Parts: sequence; structure tokens; C-alpha cells
Amino acid sequence: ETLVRPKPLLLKLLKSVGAQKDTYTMKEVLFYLGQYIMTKRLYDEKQQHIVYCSNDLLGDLFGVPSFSVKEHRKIYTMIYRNLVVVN
Amino acid sequence: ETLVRPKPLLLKLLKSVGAQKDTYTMKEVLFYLGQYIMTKRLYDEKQQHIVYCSNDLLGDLFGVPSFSVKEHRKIYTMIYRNLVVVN
Ligand SMILES: C=C1C(=O)NCCN1C(=O)N1C(c2ccc(OC)cc2OC(C)C)=N[C@@H](c2ccc(Cl)cc2)[C@H]1c1ccc(Cl)cc1
Ligand SMILES: C=C1C(=O)NCCN1C(=O)N1C(c2ccc(OC)cc2OC(C)C)=N[C@@H](c2ccc(Cl)cc2)[C@H]1c1ccc(Cl)cc1
Repeated sequence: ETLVRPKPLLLKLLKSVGAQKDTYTMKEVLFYLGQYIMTKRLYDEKQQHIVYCSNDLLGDLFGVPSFSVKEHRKIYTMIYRNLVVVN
Repeated sequence: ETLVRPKPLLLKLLKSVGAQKDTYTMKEVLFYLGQYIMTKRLYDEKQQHIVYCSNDLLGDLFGVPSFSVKEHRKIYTMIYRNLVVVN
């Protein structure tokens, strides 16, 4: 019942998975983003809730990558990937 | 009381802000990451809790960028940056 209009880059992604409209509901945009991710297998094989933005199109939709200092898990994940134990 | 050993890339960042040890406490690594961010001004001017990973060193420490499908705010932020209203 409420339609939105994707900017060109998002429109291209939708069209890449077979959309043909110019305007979409929010549920539609979510469905097609999903489709793009599953069909290109951009999700982690082991933890499928995780999506990699290495794909240029999807990455670009995000804009400059950033994190919040409130994301403690993401920060400690980063730290521990760059540490070793002292024995 | 518990020391960890940064891998070379993290060590370089610490050394870039004046550290000289090879091993650190966790509080120390956090302090120096902080220092790097503030002194290079990688944080958003308007929302200072937000840090951009455009800086190559800091970005690389994170590895391939990813998001979780549980991050609803980050996903809708992305969607709405790529939409306009239909009038
Ligand atoms: C429902 C499913 C779903 O249950 N199965 C796969 C398709 N699928 C799906 O497309 N989605 C999922 C989602 C759930 C579990 C999951 O574990 C493996 C993986 C998911 O799928 C992505 C790995 C492809 N959750 C939705 C969602 C809806 C709204 C919001 Cl703000 C966030 C997420 C949607 C989706 C995913 C990513 C984006 Cl950018 C957009 C939509
Ligand atoms: C305390 C302060 C702090 O209060 N003031 C600035 C220095 N400062 C700081 O260095 N930090 C902050 C932090 C708080 C509010 C804030 O709003 C503007 C900005 C913050 O600072 C970054 C913008 C530079 N919170 C710590 C933290 C500690 C543990 C964890 Cl898992 C997460 C965050 C630490 C910090 C920040 C980023 C990284 Cl990668 C590592 C450490």
C-alpha cells in the first residue's frame, strides 16, 4: 500500500534478480535484497546470518564502512583476530 | 596482570601512537586504539560514537567487512539512504 523509489544503484541490484518495477513496497525491497544475497552466496557458509560486503554492489549501497563504539562484540572480535597468547 | 601479543598489523598501529612494548594488557590495547581514532579524527564529527574504517590500517584489522541480518538498524539505514519518496 506504500511504495518507495530505489535510487539507481539499489534499482540495479533489484533488476539484477529479476525485478521490473520502478517503485516497490518495503517488503519487496527486503525480499529482493535477500534473493541477491542467497543467489550470489554472499553469506558465511558456517554462520548464514552473516553477510559479507566484499561484493561491490552491496558494499556500495552501505556507503563508507563504520562501526559504533557500542559494538563491543565486533570490537573484541577484531582485537582477538589480531592477538596471540604469550606462553 | 595478563599480557597479550599483537600481530604485526595491530602492533604497527600501537607503535604509531607511541607504544614501545611487544606485549600489552587488554586495557592497554583499548586505550591505544582509542588514541589512534581520536588523534587521526576517524570518528564522525556529529556522532562521535561512530568510527569510519576508511583508514586502511584500522580497516584491515577488521578483515572482510560483514553485517549480521540481525542488525536491523544498519540494514534500514542502508535501505533509506538508497530510497526516495514517491509524491
Ligand atoms: C528471511 C530469510 C530467511 O529466513 N531465509 C533466507 C532468506 N531470508 C532473507 O532474505 N532474510 C533474512 C534472513 C534470516 C535468517 C537468515 O539466516 C540464514 C538469513 C536471512 O537472509 C539473508 C542471509 C539472505 N532475514 C530477512 C530480514 C528482513 C528485514 C531485516 Cl531489516 C533484516 C533481515 C531477510 C533479509 C536479509 C538480508 C537483507 Cl540485507 C534483507 C533482508
Ligand atoms: C572511552 C573513551 C572516551 O570516553 N572518550 C574518547 C576516548 N575513548 C575511547 O577511546 N573509547 C571509547 C569511547 C567512548 C565514547 C565515545 O564517544 C565519543 C568515543 C569513544 O572513543 C572512540 C570514539 C575513540 N569507548 C572505549 C571502548 C572500550 C572497549 C570497547 Cl569494546 C569499546 C569501546 C574506547 C575505545 C573506542 C574504540 C575502540 Cl576501537 C577501542 C576503545
